[PDB]
Amino acid sequence: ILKSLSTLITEQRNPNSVDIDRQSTLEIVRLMNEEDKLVPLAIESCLPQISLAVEQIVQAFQQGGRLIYIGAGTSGRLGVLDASECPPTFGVSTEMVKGIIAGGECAIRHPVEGAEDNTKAVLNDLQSIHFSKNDVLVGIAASGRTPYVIAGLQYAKSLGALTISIASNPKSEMAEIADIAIETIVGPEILTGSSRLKSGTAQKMVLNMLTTASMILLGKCYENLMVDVQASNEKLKARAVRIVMQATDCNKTLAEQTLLEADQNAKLAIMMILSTLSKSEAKVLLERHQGKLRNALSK
Amino acid sequence: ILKSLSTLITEQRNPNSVDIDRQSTLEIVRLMNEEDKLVPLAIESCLPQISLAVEQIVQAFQQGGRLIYIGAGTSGRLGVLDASECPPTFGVSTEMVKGIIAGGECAIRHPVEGAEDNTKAVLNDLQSIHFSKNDVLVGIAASGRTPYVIAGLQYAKSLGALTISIASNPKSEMAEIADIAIETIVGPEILTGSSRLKSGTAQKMVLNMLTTASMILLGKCYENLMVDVQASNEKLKARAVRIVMQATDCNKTLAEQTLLEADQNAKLAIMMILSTLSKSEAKVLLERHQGKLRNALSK
Repeated sequence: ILKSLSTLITEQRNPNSVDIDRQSTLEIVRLMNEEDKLVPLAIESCLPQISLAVEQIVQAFQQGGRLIYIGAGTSGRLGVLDASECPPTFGVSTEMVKGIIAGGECAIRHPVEGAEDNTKAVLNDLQSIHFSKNDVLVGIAASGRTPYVIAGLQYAKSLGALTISIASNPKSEMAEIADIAIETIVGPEILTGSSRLKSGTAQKMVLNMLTTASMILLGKCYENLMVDVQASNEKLKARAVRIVMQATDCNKTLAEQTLLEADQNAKLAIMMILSTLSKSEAKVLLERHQGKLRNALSK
Repeated sequence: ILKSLSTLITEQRNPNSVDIDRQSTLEIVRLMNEEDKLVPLAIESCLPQISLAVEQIVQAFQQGGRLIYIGAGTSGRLGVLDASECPPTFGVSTEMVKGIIAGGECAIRHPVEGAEDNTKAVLNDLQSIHFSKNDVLVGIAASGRTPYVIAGLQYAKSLGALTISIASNPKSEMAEIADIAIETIVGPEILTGSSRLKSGTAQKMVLNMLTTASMILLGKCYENLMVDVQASNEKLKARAVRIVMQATDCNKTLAEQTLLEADQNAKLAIMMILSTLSKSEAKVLLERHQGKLRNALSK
């Protein structure tokens, strides 16, 4: 059934924490923090595989496929949490990046019995979203041995889809199945086996990179500006006008006056501000260039 | 109108990423990695305020109070994330830690028009759970000025509950309304305003400290072993045996039978074995020392 968690870094005891139940309020947090320092280092070793991951996702994005995340508990929850930010940040379809967690919606707030052992359930979760060859499955689990995720990668592989694993123990079985193996080696957790801590931080960090970088490549932003933001509150309604001014050194309320001379679409707005085109002509420029403001602005 | 935005760091541009969209794919994720490196260092400056908050929270817990997180968007989902792992890790009640997100549950997967700007609702939400003065309120917002969170903090103060603010801008209204202000200064985000990144990472590490430190101080572990684990899947089940053996040096066979007897309670099982008592007497001697496995046994 298991009995060889012994060989896994993720089940291993951290030396500098053996008397953590004895240490002080400040000793404990300092330690955790000292341990958190290791997380960005371990992402750093992983960057070239991460780069390649991104570039192949753009490719898929471009053939019309989707970025699909799978994971149990924390890993699952973090997949939904990256997928959730992509529309209001980048302006894309809510379907473009979907996070799937074992146990369905209830698993978001609380664990499900054996949800991570349910090899049949993943096959239904993936079938229900019409998972296809054009898609990319990113399988996520610190141990690299979660049956749910393992079976998920397999079906994906069997449909000829691009597969990526994100695990914390090297040479894992998820790593063997997948096409790109991302290996977050963070060392033993402060609490032995608590992958919610370091490993779930690494996982957030990669996911973030995966969506942020691909979206950049698709011209879903201009310079370092969030030109495709959905402004759905006061802060972003303001950042909107702020962003039009930042791109085009514009006086002032022309920034406002172009925003609703379309809709709050900073990208369109600055396009018809810089290129001095009509709203409809600014648009069709952008359409021919897949929304890449730098290309449509020419040169 | 509400800008104001020029002031805040969270809204500033990151000079190290002006031509990020005209950069190599290896170059983008490496930029990100570099910025991620800055995040644990930011947490390091919050170590005294963070330890301050832990102690205070250990007390409300000991007074039968609850830890309660609030936020909209990414901060909200992180709050749900942190709380969701406390029951399965530390064996406590689903009520001891609760994440509440603006927009409510419908916000768990996607944004909700202007939910972060709601003065009411935060009232409603904080009454459906009957938030009392014994309860602790943690307001999370990178900007430091989100309406929902401020309103939430005001209602908790003008009530006498302990209040904690986590934010990424110095001298934030939230930080002033609050007793303990934790201020995670993480600098400009590579994508201007995409606080789902460093600030989101910084907020995950703070919340992980608050809960993981607390539960250690309250006895939810022995040494660095995760006793109080709930065996949900085949992995944690095997790990339960691993805990009893690492703590007693007692061979696979006995540990199993003991756990089978102690209903998969590793803390009880560890107690029955080394103190050679029964489940009845181990269970009572343990509450005599408040489930602190190192007092009960020894002392």
